[PDB]
Amino acid sequence: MQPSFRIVADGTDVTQRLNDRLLKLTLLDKPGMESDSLTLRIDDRDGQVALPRRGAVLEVHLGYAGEPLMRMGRFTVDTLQWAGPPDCLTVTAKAGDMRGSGKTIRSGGWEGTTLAQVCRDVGARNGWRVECPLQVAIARVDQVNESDYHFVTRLARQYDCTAKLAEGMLMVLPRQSGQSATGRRIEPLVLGRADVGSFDVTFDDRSLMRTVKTRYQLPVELKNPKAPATAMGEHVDRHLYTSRGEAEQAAKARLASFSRSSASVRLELPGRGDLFAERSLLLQGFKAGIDGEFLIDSVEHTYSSSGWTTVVQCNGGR
Amino acid sequence: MQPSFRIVADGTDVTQRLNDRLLKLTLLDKPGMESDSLTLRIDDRDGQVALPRRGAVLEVHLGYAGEPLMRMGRFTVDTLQWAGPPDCLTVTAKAGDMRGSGKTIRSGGWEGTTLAQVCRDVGARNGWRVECPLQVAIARVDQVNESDYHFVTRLARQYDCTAKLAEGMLMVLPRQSGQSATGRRIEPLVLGRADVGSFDVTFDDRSLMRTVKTRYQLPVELKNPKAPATAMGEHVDRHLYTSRGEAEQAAKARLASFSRSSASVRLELPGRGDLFAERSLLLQGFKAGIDGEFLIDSVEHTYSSSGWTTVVQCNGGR
Amino acid sequence: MQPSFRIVADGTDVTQRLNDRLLKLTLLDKPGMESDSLTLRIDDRDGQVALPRRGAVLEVHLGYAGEPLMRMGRFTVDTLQWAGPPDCLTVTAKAGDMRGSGKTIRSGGWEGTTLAQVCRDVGARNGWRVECPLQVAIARVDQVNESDYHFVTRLARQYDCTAKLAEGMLMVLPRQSGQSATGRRIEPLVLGRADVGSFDVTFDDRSLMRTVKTRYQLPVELKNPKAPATAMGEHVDRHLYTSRGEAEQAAKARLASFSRSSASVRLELPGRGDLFAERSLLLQGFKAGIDGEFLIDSVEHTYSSSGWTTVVQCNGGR
Repeated sequence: MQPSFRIVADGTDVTQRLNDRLLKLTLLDKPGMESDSLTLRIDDRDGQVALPRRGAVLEVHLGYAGEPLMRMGRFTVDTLQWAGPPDCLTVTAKAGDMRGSGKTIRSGGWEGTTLAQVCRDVGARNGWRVECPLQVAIARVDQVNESDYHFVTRLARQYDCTAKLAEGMLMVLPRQSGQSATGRRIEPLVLGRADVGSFDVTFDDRSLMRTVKTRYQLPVELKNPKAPATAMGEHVDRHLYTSRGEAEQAAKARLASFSRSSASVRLELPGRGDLFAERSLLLQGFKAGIDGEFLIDSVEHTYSSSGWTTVVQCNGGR
Repeated sequence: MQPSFRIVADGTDVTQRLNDRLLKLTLLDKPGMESDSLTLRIDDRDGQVALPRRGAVLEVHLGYAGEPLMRMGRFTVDTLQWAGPPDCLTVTAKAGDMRGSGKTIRSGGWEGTTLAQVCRDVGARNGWRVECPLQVAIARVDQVNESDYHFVTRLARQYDCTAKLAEGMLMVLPRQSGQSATGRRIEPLVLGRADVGSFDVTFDDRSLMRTVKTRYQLPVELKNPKAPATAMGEHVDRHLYTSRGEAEQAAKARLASFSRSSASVRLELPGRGDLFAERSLLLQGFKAGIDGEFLIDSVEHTYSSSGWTTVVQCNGGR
Repeated sequence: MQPSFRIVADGTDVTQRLNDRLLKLTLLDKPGMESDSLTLRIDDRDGQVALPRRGAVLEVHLGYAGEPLMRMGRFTVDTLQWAGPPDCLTVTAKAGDMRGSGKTIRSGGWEGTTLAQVCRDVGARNGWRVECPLQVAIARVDQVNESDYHFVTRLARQYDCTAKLAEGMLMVLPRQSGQSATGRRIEPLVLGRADVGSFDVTFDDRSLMRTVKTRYQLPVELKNPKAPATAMGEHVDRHLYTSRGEAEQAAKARLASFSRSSASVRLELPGRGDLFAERSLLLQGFKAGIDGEFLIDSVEHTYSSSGWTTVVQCNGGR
């Protein structure tokens, strides 16, 4: 049991003095509303570590000494702090390598003959946009007049692409891939009582759907699902906004976002590195209404003076 | 001095093992924005308490052993949690018995010949709506074109019925009764120094009205009160939204909601159970500008390993 | 080293018993969104200090005993609290003397021939408005149709005058003067390592502009700056709202509000009283990318049982 780390800087970030002078770490794997985020805390002997390149690519490997290190991601430095008497730092770093916190704010609008989530990310984001090679494997028949009027281009994925017209979208910024949820890639795990430090296995019935109904064009109708993984309920009818042709099948989007809050674990673990936001967990060795699949929201790998606390949050993956 | 409790489950919630395995409690009596809320914390001897019926009616009685227990309310379980090493629970439960967190989201719109707060709750909520037998004793002449366009039916009480067109409304979800404030029922009390644990007797002059002026139909006028329980002020003119015929007398609504923040106590007590959100307090035994009536906002009855902390918050009841 | 204080009440607030019975203090010097704020904490020997005049003018002097006291400001009491067993108070007080938390809510609209920030504060706020003698030294050619439709008159400075059409505005409520930033008055200082208790020297690249582009009238164009004190960037294009003639030069407003978050120190000091929101700091004796000018956001002078903690926050003053 001995954690180690390899911070590949690919240049003159610091002259590999980060191996000597770390104090803590955090990580994330967030599909929702944010990217990943390194944190560093670096000593000073009255000034030894210069302010690094704000926009330097960092490659991070974690794991134990005497074991092969896991793929952890690649990062680019955005924000920097300092401290008082101990002279700390917080060299934080976000996901995208070729584009970090710059050159992503070129927006526009699309025409009617644009197949959505093909002509939005595969066919539109390759012409020097937010993050180029990310793709969506949804290729449904979409010939609706659709455009971003004026949205921030990382909120333009949210107001029209990957939250409202999601139908389960991930928009995970690292590794340049925004997929859907419910397990596009075959990765199971097994957890028990003899692995886990703590829990928060919550449940909500404020956010139970029983039906999901949407809105259509004015010349206004609705198409609904009738079993949101529950048979104990009869009727719930909720509406937020209108639509033209997008919510003809995007009632499946609200099947997720209310039932993702229906069951949510938050369990702490010592260091594995076998934990990502696209993998499902089989929480074995628990009580009656807990055992089952859970899609992992976020994994928070940390160093400290204590070790690893890889906090894993999840949603109800049915 | 010995607190006791009777949790009547009226079914197979748990087989009365809750009498053996509690750890804490909370309660509320909230007129504003929420219902009441039980909390429970229940042991596990590596799994003894199964996950209860999410929607089981619970009747709660509190008080001391050797005294008659007080009416505390009836509750239906919505949310459930867990914990780490000690294996806790939070079996929380909201107000309404026949309708808890389900089957309340059927909305609609009304016509012009609808007397407001009679044809809204007495004459509209009896046809299988949010919570059926709750009534409003305001029967004023209201022949205005009024309708909910699309509101959540518990926010439809707030955006159009019991906050904007309130004139003092309570909308207290337990016991199926949403009344007005300023004491429709004759219940006084007396408190002193020898009863109370702590205080927070706040005051605000950021939210002092001196007049209250509203808006009318376009073919726009205003009718105002000139003494919001103060004579030290001269002029304050505030407007938020327009109205058709509702704010002809709903300038009395803003007389409350700014002067409810004018004086607000928050005093802790040991266990009584004689404290509800509809009762006025006479805080005797205090300083000069404190003694007087106070309508109770919320009462928070708790168990612990310490005992009772019945936190009582109030507003300025003039 | 002995802090002293002179609370000039100019009347029968308390009979100078505040010199005997204080416990703590806070102050502010906030240009943004708030005024200054005293706090007091006053003992009770079961009731000795009556509730003071809510609207009594207080003059505050601070500094050390044996030194001339500094100008700290004048204040008017608004909010009051109490406490539990120790019987505290929080006699808080805001900036304006002639107008505190009252008689400031008279609004209106202006015509086309109104030179902005002359006919808005110098030529409009002298007719019994929010705070009378405050002035703006910006006298640019503004013949645009401009009016407040219905804004709160302290938000009417924010939605149209000193945040959106700011171009660096301060709107500092004490001493009746709302100026622009970037040092209209010649006041430098020098700080080092041997003066300062702690730090938070943050940086942000989420809020870096590279260009700043605005919007115009419909018969829509843009005029932009191309160097927001950076040469490491190439293109950032951000838009929020349209304009008629105001954002012809108000692209300089967004040059500040994004680069004010680009560098932000927050350093604690023992008591000086030589620190105001309009003064620039020269943080000497530090590392490479820290040394330079910093416009002070806010100074927080406090008493305690420990002494002074004059927390000084700043922005990047280029």
